[PDB]
Amino acid sequence: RRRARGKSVERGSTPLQYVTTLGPSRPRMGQGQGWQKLSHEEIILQVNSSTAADTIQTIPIIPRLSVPAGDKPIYSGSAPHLRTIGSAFAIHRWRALSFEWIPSCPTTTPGNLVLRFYPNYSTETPKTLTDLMDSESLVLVPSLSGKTYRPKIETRGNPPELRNIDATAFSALSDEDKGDYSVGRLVVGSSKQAVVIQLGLLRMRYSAEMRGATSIS
Amino acid sequence: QGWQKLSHEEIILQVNSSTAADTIQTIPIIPRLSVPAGDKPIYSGSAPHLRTIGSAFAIHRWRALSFEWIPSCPTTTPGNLVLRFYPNYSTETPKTLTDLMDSESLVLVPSLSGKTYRPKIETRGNPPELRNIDATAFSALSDEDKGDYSVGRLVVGSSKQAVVIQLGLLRMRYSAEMRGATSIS
Amino acid sequence: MGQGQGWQKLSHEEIILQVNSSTAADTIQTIPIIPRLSVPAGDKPIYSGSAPHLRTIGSAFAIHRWRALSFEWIPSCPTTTPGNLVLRFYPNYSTETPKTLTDLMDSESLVLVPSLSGKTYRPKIETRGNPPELRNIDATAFSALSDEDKGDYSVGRLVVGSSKQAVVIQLGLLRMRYSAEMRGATSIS
Amino acid sequence: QGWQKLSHEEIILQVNSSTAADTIQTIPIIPRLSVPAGDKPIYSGSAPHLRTIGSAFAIHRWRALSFEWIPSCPTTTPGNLVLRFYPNYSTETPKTLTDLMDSESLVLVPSLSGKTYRPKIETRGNPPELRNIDATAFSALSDEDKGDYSVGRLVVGSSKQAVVIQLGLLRMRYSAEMRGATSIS
Amino acid sequence: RRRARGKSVERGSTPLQYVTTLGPSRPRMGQGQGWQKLSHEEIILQVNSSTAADTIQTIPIIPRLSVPAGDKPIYSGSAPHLRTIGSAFAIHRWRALSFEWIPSCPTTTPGNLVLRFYPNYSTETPKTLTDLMDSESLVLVPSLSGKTYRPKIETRGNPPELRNIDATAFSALSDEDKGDYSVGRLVVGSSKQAVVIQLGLLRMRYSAEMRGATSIS
Amino acid sequence: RRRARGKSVERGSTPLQYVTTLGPSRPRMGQGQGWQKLSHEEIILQVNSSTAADTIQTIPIIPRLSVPAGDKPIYSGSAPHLRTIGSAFAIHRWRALSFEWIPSCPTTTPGNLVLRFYPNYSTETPKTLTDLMDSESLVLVPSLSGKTYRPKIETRGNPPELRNIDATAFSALSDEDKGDYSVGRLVVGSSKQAVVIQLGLLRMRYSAEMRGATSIS
RNA sequence: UUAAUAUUUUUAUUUUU
RNA sequence: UUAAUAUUUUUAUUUUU
Ligand SMILES: [Ca+2]
Ligand SMILES: [Ca+2]
Ligand SMILES: [Ca+2]
Repeated sequence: RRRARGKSVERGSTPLQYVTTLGPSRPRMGQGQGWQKLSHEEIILQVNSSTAADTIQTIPIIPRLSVPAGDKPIYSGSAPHLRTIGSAFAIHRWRALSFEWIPSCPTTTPGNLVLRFYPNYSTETPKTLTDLMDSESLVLVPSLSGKTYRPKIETRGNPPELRNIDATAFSALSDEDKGDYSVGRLVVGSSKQAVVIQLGLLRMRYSAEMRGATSIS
Repeated sequence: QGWQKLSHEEIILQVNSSTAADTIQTIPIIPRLSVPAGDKPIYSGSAPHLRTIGSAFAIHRWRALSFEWIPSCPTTTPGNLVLRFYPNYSTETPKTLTDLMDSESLVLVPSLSGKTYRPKIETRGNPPELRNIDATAFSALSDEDKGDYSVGRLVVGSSKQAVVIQLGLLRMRYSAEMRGATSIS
Repeated sequence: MGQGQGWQKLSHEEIILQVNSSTAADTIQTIPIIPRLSVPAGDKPIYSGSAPHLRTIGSAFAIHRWRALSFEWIPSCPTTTPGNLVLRFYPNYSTETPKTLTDLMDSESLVLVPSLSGKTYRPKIETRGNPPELRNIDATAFSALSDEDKGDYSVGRLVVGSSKQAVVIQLGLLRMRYSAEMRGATSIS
Repeated sequence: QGWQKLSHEEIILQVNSSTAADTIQTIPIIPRLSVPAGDKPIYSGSAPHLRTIGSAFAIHRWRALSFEWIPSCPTTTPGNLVLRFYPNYSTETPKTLTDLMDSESLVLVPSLSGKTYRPKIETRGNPPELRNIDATAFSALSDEDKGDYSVGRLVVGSSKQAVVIQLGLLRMRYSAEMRGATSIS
Repeated sequence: RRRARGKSVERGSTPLQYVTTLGPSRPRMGQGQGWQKLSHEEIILQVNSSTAADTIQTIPIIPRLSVPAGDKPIYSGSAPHLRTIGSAFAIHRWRALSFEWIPSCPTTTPGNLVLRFYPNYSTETPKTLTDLMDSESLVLVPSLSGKTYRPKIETRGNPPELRNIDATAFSALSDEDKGDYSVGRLVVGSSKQAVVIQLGLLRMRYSAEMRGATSIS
Repeated sequence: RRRARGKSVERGSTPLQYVTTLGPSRPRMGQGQGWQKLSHEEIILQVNSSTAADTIQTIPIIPRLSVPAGDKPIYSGSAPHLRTIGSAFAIHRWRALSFEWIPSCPTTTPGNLVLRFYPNYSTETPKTLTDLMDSESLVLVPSLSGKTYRPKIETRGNPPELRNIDATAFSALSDEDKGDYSVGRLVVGSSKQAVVIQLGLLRMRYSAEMRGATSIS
């Protein structure tokens, strides 16, 4: 690349599939300003779409991310390591957080995948794939790789301290009360397909800080 | 980080006194200010413009907020008008003009022009983010939970008059910042 | 002196249009660049696209001024989708829109394949110092104005052409990264 | 480039209220301000001096423009007087004193002296050049086309009184620049 | 010339005719700050006066200056090159513009020729040669050469962008709407003569800037 | 690459689609040896193939390239900018001219696309895709990109000056008379497909020289 | 860190290295 | 760029090199 102009008409190819391969990674622990630090990135969600209709899921941004131990659950997402670690602290605050879309399908699969963060749990959760993607949302074709979505969160200075809680118990909280335990939720909308297929995985890249020791769950 | 800033001034309340007794109403300080769609609601006041915009966002925080008293009565009007801000909703609401006006309150003669009351609120650095909701749904929740949705309330007390009359208007000069787009389909 | 009447700045991004293709022929839609973007109330209309959020806020003001504007194409179709999509902005409301997909792809247009993600188009618009103040108006009422008068209400229009497919399909979405300034409160009660 | 500067102050309107209901009139901001020579005028207000001069030029632009309320009633007069500027003519005109006074508006008690309202207008650098016409012909054109002839309109709302009385006068302090001589044969 | 005074009483001759000869000129094209620049000077009007009465013409200052395809149109003036060029752009703005009177008659011919620019099309167009010349106007004897009239226009900084349109269609516009397409109009008033004669030509010297590509008329 | 031999057996991949992206280009104007110069490249043709049979189109190489105002017209191709410019001159001559095939379909689409230039309009225009491609023609698979076809034309020294005319009127000329107005025509043959599809666009890269001012069309 | 724009009991927005 | 005059939520006017 240089400088002299032209008409700029970029040419390129395009695969049949965008491959990704996640090898063994080691989480990164660390002591901080009186805090415990943990930076890592794990797969929190599998997006299998149905032929019946579009699918809209919701993941609560909480340290002990797991699937509410009930029946007919209102949430998705499991962040194993992050959970285990966080289950030993009472307070947390985010430093870095972003969700990366890892495609697991051919460039042939049509439709779109949508990611959107909602700051307040008392916010009218959309039911339309079209209403969901209206704004503040990552939108792409299910086959595309390397795209990531970063929730608008205060991570500078000293963010507000949120309190850790257990997935199910959180699930049980009212809406005006979920605020004290979570930054917000990540709604994952994916269009339907001709037939049963796992569009891809949703990878959570993060850096949480936790404090206040706790016993057994 | 997504913030949208909006600074303006709107008249949010009309204060007409009854002859039965003294009138003490309260305006909840919320972006989506309107009067609750219920039967005989608790919260008074409405700010059409502000809310129309506030309806577009899920979170807000204040940078500047003051209230001005605009009289509509003659110099011959007696009694007083009282303005007082209450930070916590879990705080025992007055039922007397003399109790309401005890402290931290603007007190004047209904006919007096151009006075203003400025509530105590953090506007420095980065205040706490508040979730905004709709008037109705708000008045519908516990005082413990009201905090996360509003800075506090503005209690407006006013003397009763000889006969039914409009004492004046109550203006709100502000500047909020909001973020978190909502669906207005 | 002089009550708060100053501008209110608002910058954001929003998806304002879904492009689906027909088998009849190539499709040439047009989006009017207005704060209160929504589809006109009439049947067999001229303009497409709706910006719910922007509009709602726009409904509260009477005057708008553009400071930042660009459009990004977001595919929804497969890599095997033939033909191409085209973007071309027209600042003058009285310059007859082209009739052919081809001569719509001129020197000031962006042309690409439907499946290609990530490209964007930035129209040439004065945003320096203090552009011309434009008046806010509703979609329907707008599409009712005469071209000569449409000018005072909109910066320009974004034409969006797209090859016809073998069979009905959703090509993609069209996003709008903007930054408008508005003033002149209205009545929304 | 031909400009002629003129800065002055003239009283352009007399506000007398009726007892039937609240009065809401509007003054278009045009150099050649006078009341439409027609039956059933949409507009109100007249500025003899200013127009006499404005009749000599074809183009104008503003540098300074404010409006002062001069009361004519006693301290015992109730109600309020409302002043509000509207930038675009294609904007839904209020029909309620409470809707009109919602925002961006001077509001006071009819008897209150010396207050003023300053509209939002570009006076910096070189504002847009506006063509000036005659009151009548003006009120006679579409809202879309009204823009090219005027900055905006000043809507004046006022409470109804017990009995027919002159509330006060409305003064306009300005400084316009005009060019393009016309024939005054 | 020097300095020492005297009484200053200038003497001079005076021809029977002031000759002018316009040879082939080449228009000057050029790329600008994202604009297209064109500076040239062409003859836009022929002034033939009648014996019946005084003549008052009007030329709309527009890029595509030509005469309205209408039967008994109201606008005169044709600027060929400028039109062709500008018919490929949607927006224009003036940098330099003036009208020069090129006489084509003897110093014998009496009367006057009047040039005046009117900024707003909604301005009461005079009908009198006397009312026309009242002010803001170039006034001279038809025989005299080298005089030019410059319309008072903002040409500094960044003048307002006007929109290009086609002569006829423009002619069709209302008055409140002509403003968006033209700076103003040039009214050309010329007194009558003893008998059929072409007083002279009206030469338009200019420098327009245009942008926004357009197709076929 | 070096020198030492081997057996040379080149290996490589192959996309699903060859992408192209035409951003905003600025045409290049310029003054010359008394001529007017213009170099640019615009899309002059859209090739949509039918399922009924093979398609054979013809584009006349002329400055004012546009489709014939008519019914059941015979010449395709529209070159907007080039036309507008050229509609202001009476004479033209080519310096550089080539046609580039810009594919808009998957490497899956079969068949061929054929480009061939014919110097004399009085030449028996083929009806067969097979006869068309016999010789002097660019032939490729619809999916392939970056291939261009250059018409065999004298562009050195001082080529013959041809005369500008308007598309329709040209369409009207006899054959023995078309010669004076055009270098030749470009026949575009494209095989049919399983179903309605736009194989691609045909981009015209050029450098014409024009002279002799003209008025309105 | 710098440039632009908007508000003023305050910060928010866009761009550049 | 300079000199004069007029207005002040602003610029406009005339002259000189
Ligand atoms: Ca709570
Ligand atoms: Ca108009
Ligand atoms: Ca011949």
